[PDB]
Formats: sequence, structure tokens, C-alpha cells
Amino acid sequence: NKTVVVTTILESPYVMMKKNHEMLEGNERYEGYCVDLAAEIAKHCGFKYKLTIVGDGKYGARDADTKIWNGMVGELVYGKADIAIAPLTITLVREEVIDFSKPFMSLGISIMIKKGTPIESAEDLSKQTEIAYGTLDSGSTKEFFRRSKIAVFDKMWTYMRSAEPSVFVRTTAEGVARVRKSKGKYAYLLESTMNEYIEQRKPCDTMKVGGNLDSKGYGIATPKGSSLGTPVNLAVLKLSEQGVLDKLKNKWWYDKGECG
Amino acid sequence: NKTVVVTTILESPYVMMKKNHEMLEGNERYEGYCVDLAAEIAKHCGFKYKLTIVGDGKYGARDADTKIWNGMVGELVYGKADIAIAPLTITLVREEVIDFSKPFMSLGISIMIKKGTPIESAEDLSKQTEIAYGTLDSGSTKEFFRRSKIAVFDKMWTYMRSAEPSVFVRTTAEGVARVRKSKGKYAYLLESTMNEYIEQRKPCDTMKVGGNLDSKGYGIATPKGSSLGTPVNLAVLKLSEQGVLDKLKNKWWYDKGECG
Ligand SMILES: NC(=O)c1c(NC(=O)Cn2nc(C(F)(F)F)c3c2CCCC3)sc2c1CCCC2
Ligand SMILES: N[C@@H](CCC(=O)O)C(=O)O
Ligand SMILES: N[C@@H](CCC(=O)O)C(=O)O
Repeated sequence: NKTVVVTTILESPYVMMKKNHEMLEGNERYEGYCVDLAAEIAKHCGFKYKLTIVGDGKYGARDADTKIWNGMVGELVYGKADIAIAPLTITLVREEVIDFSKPFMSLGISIMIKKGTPIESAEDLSKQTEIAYGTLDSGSTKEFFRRSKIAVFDKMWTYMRSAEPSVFVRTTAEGVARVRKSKGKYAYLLESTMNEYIEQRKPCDTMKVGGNLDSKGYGIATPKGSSLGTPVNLAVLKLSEQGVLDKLKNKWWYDKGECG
Repeated sequence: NKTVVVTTILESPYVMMKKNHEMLEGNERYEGYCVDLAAEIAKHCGFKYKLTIVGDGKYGARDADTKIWNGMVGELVYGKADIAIAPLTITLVREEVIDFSKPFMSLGISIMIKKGTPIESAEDLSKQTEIAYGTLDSGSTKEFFRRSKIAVFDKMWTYMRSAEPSVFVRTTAEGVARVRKSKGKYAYLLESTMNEYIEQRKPCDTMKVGGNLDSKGYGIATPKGSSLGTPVNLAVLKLSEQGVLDKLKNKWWYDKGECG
């Protein structure tokens, strides 16, 4: 029919530029979990497709004043892209404006520390000031804290929203570089999937600590009412049941472990 | 509008008869995780409802010859019930004939043993004959093995389908009673959620061993195209984000732990 325009985001190890990408063209420029998943979904649904990186490098949030959606969510809502194949969290506010498959991977919000940081829990973080902590801008983690009615998580948000200098970061890599370079004086709140990946990468100086703060999943997103949604959803379930999702997770997380 | 007829199944601790049920009428007869969830969903969607236990006591499978659906799935498909609020696994074959919300709880297939049984893995089970092992009839676990192309799980199925006497059981309670009463000579394959619940109940003689064999979730099911599906799905996401699902899990699993 028509080539399907896929929006995605540069986020390890879902979508990464191959080291030799300036030598490559089109879909061949990229590798990772979501690059592989896109090729599986496409095969099972019978479409040809083009991968594109979201212009603003964001997941998706709605401006309070303009009410405009940014990121991959905005690309779907305003008709710039036909499908999002990315670590995109299923949330109530997003479900209302886009379609999502059943989840292809489960996760929760988690804590990342530099090795040796005296912190074991979110409750530990909330009761101290010496170690700063923050989250990614324009995604589900920031919103979880902003919206929470649970005491510990409200205390956290009150602190983070007024901390100087800013505790918030524009990309996952900035958050990680901040943990590494702050000598245990910054902790980062990020999704368990990303945290477990980073923990198995050189220089092997970060760690996931304590249990997850919530339980949720990523799904494949389509514009609301798109005829793509039904076969994409059946494709996610078939790959789940065939053990292909588990095979891909092991490929990109633990087969590529550098820390033992 | 009309009172919504809910199908569910007697399965601990999702839906259980209160000890004093012969003194009680209607929805008051029952307690558990899914009894509580039904009351939350109903409040958030603005409907009145009646709980009913599935007549044949089954989850749902399709006969190879007649192609008739049994269990709760059959109740939905043939229009006997308006909604299923139960530990009902989201699978490809079911998604095709009924509607499902996003998952309200995640699980995987797991192994239950009598304490002291020399078994740590599915691979351990497959390489021996002394200890029998089986699954529930008419659900997702049996079908996982019947359909699997993974060597270890195919070896398992080849054994189970021809074992004498039968390794299969009609209810979870039969499976558990068989583990308890077989002196370590039977192991039971069941969902991790049910396994972890039983492990915290007297006489505290069973255990979950090894990692889960797959990763999946339960969802709330509606007849295909029902106008109930959309608000029910938004209700599951809101309760997730409010921490109500986590609150209910702790209530029925670990607050009621009898083994420490
Ligand atoms: N509460 C949950 O466990 C829950 C989720 N649970 C899961 O994602 C578990 N889960 N559920 C499924 C599926 F539903 F069978 F598709 C799969 C997985 C993981 C592996 C792929 C298949 S996603 C999600 C929630 C609540 C908020 C909305 C997003
Ligand atoms: N997966 C998240 C982004 C990462 C985060 O917020 O921690 C989202 O879809 O917004
Ligand atoms: N939750 C399963 C039933 C239990 C099992 O198969 O282990 C189903 O919906 O079929």
C-alpha cells in the first residue's frame, strides 16, 4: 500500500546509531531492540516501512497553555507518523489520544546510583538533602511524581520541582553522565529496563537499588482509530507467545553485558 | 441502564466464598482481589452489577471438533455474560474473539513443589521420570506446552500428554492437593501469582522454584465490540496509576500471609 512512517527515539539499547552509520542509508543506519521489533512487526503485518528519529528528541507531553503535544506522541496526534515503535509507556492521558497495543515489555520506575552511594530506597532519598535526585523531562516518570498522592512520592516531587540548580535532564544519557560525574551526589530516577541495561555497560560504576516504584508496560502506538492497530496488536501477542520478545530482550541486555 | 452480569471463577484469592455465605445474598456472598476490583471498576464506569460463578468452573478453551467455547470465554462469546473480571490470561486465540483491557496484573508460568523436592528448573523436570508433573485443564498453561516449539517445553508436553495415570487436574486446588499428598512425587505447573499466594498459606509446605517460563498478563474481558470496553480500559489505567492495583495485591497476598 503506502510505506509506513515509523517514529522512534535514540535511546539505548532500543535504537542506537551503528558506529558506521555515515557509511549507511535508510533503516540500515540503526540497530537495537526496537529496530529488530519493527522488522518483526512489519513481516507479520505485511507492510514496508521507514524509520525516522523524533525531531525534538522527546517521548511526549502536552503543554499546559498551548495544549500542543510534543515528541513521538505529537508526531502521531498531528499525523506526521503512522506508528511509534519505541520504549513508550502506556498511561491514561496518552491512551485517550492514541491507540496502544497490549504491552511488549513490562517495567517500573527505579533508582540508579553511583556504586557505594548510601541509598537503598525512595524513602531513603526523601529523608535527606546531601544527594540530589531528578528525572527525565517530558515523559511518564516526571508525571508520576508530579501527580502522586503517595506521601513519599509527593515529598520527592516538592523537593525536585524547586531544587537549584535544576535536577531535571533532557536525555537519559545526561542523567547517567550526571550520576557518574557527581561522585555519589546525584541519584537518577528512571525506568527499570533502562537502569538494568546501563548496569551491564562499562565502566560498570552504576547500580539499580531497591524495588520498583510502580508496575506498567510499553506498547506500540498508532494514531487513534488507525486500521494498523488491530494487526499490530495480534503481531505483538504472537511474538510474545513464540518467545521472540524474550529472545530479543536477552540479545540486547545480557548477551551484550560488559560487566561479567 | 441495565445491571451488568459479571462472570468470574472460584479461585483463591481472586474470588472465594466467605465462610458465612449461606447467611448472605448476592454479591455479599464473595470476597477477594477480583471482588474488590469489580467494585472499583463499577464505581469508575457508573454501572450496577451482579457477580455469577461460571457454570462449568473453567477458564475457557475451544473444542477441536464442535469448535464450541467453554468456561468464562464461552459465557462472553455466546452472550451469557457482559464482562469477565477474573485471573483471565490475555492470549492471541482469545484476543481474536473477545475484547481485553490493558493488563491489571502481570504473571508467568511457574513451578510449584513440595518443600525438599530435588527440582530447581523446568530443565530439571524434563530430564527425569521419578517426579510426575502436570497442569490445569482448559486454560492458558496447558496450551503453552501443547503449542511450544522450545525444546525443553516440547519434551515436557510429549511426556505429559501420554503419562499414566493422568497428570492433568480440573482445578487449581486439586493440583495443590496433589503436590501436598504425593510426598514430593508430583510437581505442579501454574501461574506465578497463584503459586506465590499458596506459598504464604498453611500448612506452608509448598514452594515456587526457579524463574518464570514466560511473561504475560491478565485483563478484563468483554464481548467483542461491546461499548463497555473503552471505559473499563480507562478505569484499569486510572487504578494502576493511583496505586490501587498495588494496594489490592498487598491486601490479598501478603497482608494475609500465614507463613511469616
Ligand atoms: N499492572 C500491570 O502489570 C500492567 C502491565 N503488565 C504487563 O505489561 C505484563 N504483560 N502483559 C502482557 C500481555 F497482556 F499478555 F500482553 C505482556 C506483558 C509483559 C511481556 C509481554 C506481554 S502493562 C501496564 C500495566 C498497568 C498500567 C498500564 C500498562
Ligand atoms: N518511557 C517513558 C520515558 C522515560 C521516562 O520517563 O523515564 C515515556 O514514555 O515517557
Ligand atoms: N489464567 C489461566 C488459567 C490458569 C492456568 O492455565 O494456569 C487462563 O486464563 O486460562
